[PDB]
Order: sequence, then structure tokens, then C-alpha cells
Amino acid sequence: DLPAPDDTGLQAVLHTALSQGAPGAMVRVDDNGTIHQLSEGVADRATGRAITTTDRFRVGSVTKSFSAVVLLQLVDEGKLDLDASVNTYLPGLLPDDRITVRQVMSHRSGLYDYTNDMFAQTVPGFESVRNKVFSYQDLITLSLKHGVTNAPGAAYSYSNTNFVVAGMLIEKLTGHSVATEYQNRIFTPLNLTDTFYVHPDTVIPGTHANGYLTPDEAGGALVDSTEQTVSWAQSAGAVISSTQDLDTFFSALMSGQLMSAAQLAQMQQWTTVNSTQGYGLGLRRRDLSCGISVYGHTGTVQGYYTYAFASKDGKRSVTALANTSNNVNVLNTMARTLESAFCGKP
Ligand SMILES: *C(=O)[C@@H](NC(=O)Cc1ccccc1)[C@@H]1NC(C(=O)O)=C(CC[C@H](NC(=O)CC[C@@H](NC(C)=O)C(=O)O)C(=O)N[C@H](C)C(=O)N[C@H](C)C(=O)O)CS1
Repeated sequence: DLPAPDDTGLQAVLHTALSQGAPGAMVRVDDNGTIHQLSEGVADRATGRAITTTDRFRVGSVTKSFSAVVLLQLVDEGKLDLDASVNTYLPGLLPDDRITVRQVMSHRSGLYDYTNDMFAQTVPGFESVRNKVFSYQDLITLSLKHGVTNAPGAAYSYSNTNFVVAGMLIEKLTGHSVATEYQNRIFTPLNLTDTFYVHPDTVIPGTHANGYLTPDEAGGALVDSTEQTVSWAQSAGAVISSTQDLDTFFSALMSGQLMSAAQLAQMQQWTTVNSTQGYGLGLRRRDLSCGISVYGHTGTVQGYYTYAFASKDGKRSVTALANTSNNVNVLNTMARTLESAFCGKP
């Protein structure tokens, strides 16, 4: 009973994003078995190669939904209790035993986000970490140089630190790398042939969109940010995928294929973000103008803005990508793909 997707409106969104500084922008809709696919602009601005909806890209913080699915399958298996203390599983990690796994997964832990220090200056910060390899503990120690910012559970405050903890939990409780767990629990069963976790490798396998970091100086030249370790994010940000594979993943999630019903319900217990948005457990809700809510996640790793959202039953999914970042006009414009794709023509 959804409106038809509006391709003319999608086309206008991409064209606007280009006019605001995205080298390329694209979107794929899987509408209950009917595909919509549009792209405009360039995957590589120096060579001129066109962007296309099959280009792989860095999904950034969409990674948190993959990490959350692994953790919730561990809850299904009896290996993890969401209301247990992080420090019960990782003794001595955090300065407060009251911080629970559920709080970290919903950004209610109070843990300071180290990435504000790292990327205070956008391009210098990128140059500082792009070729660094961090352990999970290194990143937690960077957070803990600062006090928590709120009491456990008390407020929503997004922090990459939370999903660094998530990766440490995954590796401790399984004895495997997050790469292995993602592959065995998600990428292989869903046949996500364009989806990878290669950290700390800097190469994007196969044909990909290059990423272009916008400098903090208005009008400044773009920086190619395609090749980096993403070691500053890991289980908070380092998955590589495609529009088809993120559509498959969020459709599978919402249609109940990736965990028990009970754990999907836990994943959708919404913490208020604003009057039109919530945060579950590694999962975002956005409320659209026509009265529809959609479910998924955004990403903003250097040079790539991703939106990947599905309807409640998974039957319609949409993934949009612009290959720039640090450009709020572009970021806001690309959100409009969800309106056109789900709410259709005005
Ligand atoms: C995941 O991708 C992760 N991203 C990074 O860790 C990269 C990075 C780069 C520099 C500094 C810090 C981190 C997180 N992603 C996202 C995301 O997907 O959006 C985060 C949420 C980011 C912030 N969003 C808001 O502040 C949204 C407010 C909300 N409300 C309305 C009604 O106003 C809304 O707009 O929906 C955020 O920081 N936004 C800015 C614009 C931003 O993303 N800045 C970076 C530099 C960019 O534009 O590239 C948290 S990090």
C-alpha cells in the first residue's frame, strides 16, 4: 500500500546534490521486486568515469547495523545479555560497571566520542588517521581520556566509541574477528557479493566510487579520500558494500530473516532523537512527511554519504550514496531520496 516511487523526484534530488558539490550521486530502490536505479555525475572526478549504482563504496556508520545484528544473534544464542554490564564481559574496560550492552548499542552510555578530537579539522584529521592502524583498546583509551558526558542510560548522545565496544564484545565472546562473524552470519547467508570488511586494507575491491572529502574552507579543492584503513572506526564504520547489497540486508532484517522476533523487537525499541527520528539498537527510524516510517541507517565516512532504509516489512528498500562528505547541503539533499522513494509524487 505504498505510493509508487517518484523517479522524476529522485532525479531532481541527485541533480541538486551535484549542484551542491557532490561529484556523483545515485540511488537504488527495490520496490517489492521492481527495481529503480538512477545515478548522475562521476565516480572519479579526475578521470571522468561515470558513477553507477553497481559501484562499491564505503558505507560508514551503516556498519553499526551489521555489528548490531551479530550481537543480537549472540543474544539469541545465549551468549550475551543486553542488560549485563559491558565490564562483566570485558573486565576493567569502562570506568562505570553500570554501563550496559543495551546502552552502548543505543548511544545511551555517556562515553565520549573520540572522533570529535580526531576530525575537528576535517582534512588534517583525515590525513592524520587515514594510514593508521588502531587496536580496539587504543580507541577506547582515547575516549576515556575524557569524562563521560552523561550518566548511564540518561540521554542519547551518538558516539562511535559505543560501536568500538561492540566490536570488542563480538571478538571476545566469539573468539573470532569481526570480519569472520560478519561473513559467516550476514554476508554469506544473504549472498552479499559486493560486501566486504577488509580492515586494515586500504583498497576497495572491484569497481568503486572514489570518495571526495570537502575541506572546511568554503570553495576549497576536494581531497580524494577513497583509500584509508578506516581503523579509527572498525565495527563502527569500515564495511564496504553496494546499493543492491544494503537493500538486500535491510530488507532481510526488517522481514525477520536475521534474528528471532524477540531480538528484532529489542532492536526497534526507539530512543527519541527528535520529533521525526529514533535510534534502536544499531538502527535508525525516520518518520517521513506522508506518515510512513522507515528503518535502517546513515553513514558519513570521509568522502561518502549513505542512506539505507527499508519499510517496516522489508518489501521496499532504498539505498542512496553521494561520493562526498563534510557538505551539509549535500547531506540534507540526499535525505530527500527517502521522500521520493517512499512517499512518491506530491
Ligand atoms: C558514521 O558514519 C559516523 N561517521 C563518522 O564517524 C565520520 C566523522 C567525520 C567527522 C567527525 C565525526 C565523524 C557517524 N555518522 C553519523 C551519521 O550518519 O549521520 C553521525 C550523526 C552525525 C551528526 N548528525 C546530526 O548532527 C543530525 C541532526 C538531525 N536533526 C535535525 C532535525 O537537525 C539530522 O540532521 O538528521 C553530525 O555530525 N552531522 C554533521 C552534519 C556531519 O555528519 N558532519 C560530518 C563531517 C559530515 O558532514 O561529513 C554521527 S558520526
